[PDB]
Amino acid sequence: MIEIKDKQLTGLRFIDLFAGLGGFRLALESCGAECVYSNEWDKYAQEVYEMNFGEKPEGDITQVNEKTIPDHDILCAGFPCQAFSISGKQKGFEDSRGTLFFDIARIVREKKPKVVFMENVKNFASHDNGNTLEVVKNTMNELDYSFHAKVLNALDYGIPQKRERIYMICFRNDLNIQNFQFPKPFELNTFVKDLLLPDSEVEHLVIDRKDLVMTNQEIEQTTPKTVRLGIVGKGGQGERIYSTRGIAITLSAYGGGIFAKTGGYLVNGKTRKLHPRECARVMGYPDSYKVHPSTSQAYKQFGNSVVINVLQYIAYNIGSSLNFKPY
DNA sequence: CCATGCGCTGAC
DNA sequence: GTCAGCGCATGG
Ligand SMILES: *C[S@@+](CC[C@H](N)C(=O)[O-])C[C@H]1O[C@@H](n2cnc3c(N)ncnc32)[C@H](O)[C@@H]1O
Repeated sequence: MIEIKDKQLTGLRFIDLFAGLGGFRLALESCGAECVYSNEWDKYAQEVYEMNFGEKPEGDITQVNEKTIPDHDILCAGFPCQAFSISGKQKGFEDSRGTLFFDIARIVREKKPKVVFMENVKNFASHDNGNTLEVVKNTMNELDYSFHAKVLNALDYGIPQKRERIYMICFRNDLNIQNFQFPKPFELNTFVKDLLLPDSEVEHLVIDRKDLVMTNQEIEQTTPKTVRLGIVGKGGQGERIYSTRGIAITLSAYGGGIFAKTGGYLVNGKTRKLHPRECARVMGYPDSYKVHPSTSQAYKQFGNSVVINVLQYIAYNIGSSLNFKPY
């Protein structure tokens, strides 16, 4: 994450829905805001959350009475994406995991917060010939809110990872906000090679296979893109090997293959996958965050999360707009 | 719960 | 024609 000197969100309160590891919480707290409610139903995720923030989140949002939720200024939500991802079956609103958006709407109707901040995958903007996004935009308009949305790539904000996502920002109409803007991209200067741990600590992740087929030579200069060097098996998800002089492929939660969820890399002459701590680093988390003792739950949690740095820039811009009040 | 072989879609 | 994907399916 980045250091913020000008704390634009001092005095404001927020709630953390579909909490996970708390990526939305780290970002907003660094800007000066205070968290007054959290919700998440997974046993293992509630354990890391409590380990790091000192509180246990509430369970199943579909059966929580929206009137019991505390007053707040900003609602945060990185809702489920299996029903919209290009890697799944694309069932959309027909999917039992695809209706969570209407629960958010239910809460927004009652509490009427100043800002709604949401995140989902890139395919969300294209799904069902554009109907899915129009449905979300019209619902927010009907509740008396404006709608701003755009797809941003993590590699343009200083983190070496190809992770394209859609961010949706909404302001209550009586506030009359007319100067909000998404942050501007800058040049990348850090690469996969600069975030790795010492060879001694990662010996156990090395994989030596006999069907390894190199198809490209190692590159001699760094570059802001994914560079594939070789393959194992039939070359499907989890069987592709990349260079550490380039950037990392997007991390997943339920992925398979011998190099599952992280992908494989050529390091000092050997091929291996990433360690949980290196996953924390490519997601923008500080070395002081404590990970789950179970390696299996840790990879799943990081693959479902958000890049901290990108949210910090967006949150600062939300505060700047709220504070501009001339006579 | 955990590990790993798959097979199709979207955007070039 | 080439390449990537906060995923699915089945074995123990
Ligand atoms: C995909 S993920 C959010 C990650 C988070 N932004 C981060 O780690 O920083 C979605 C999370 O939502 C939880 N979830 C799914 N359905 C429910 C219901 N109905 N009630 C509560 N929580 C739910 C998932 O377990 C996941 O962690």
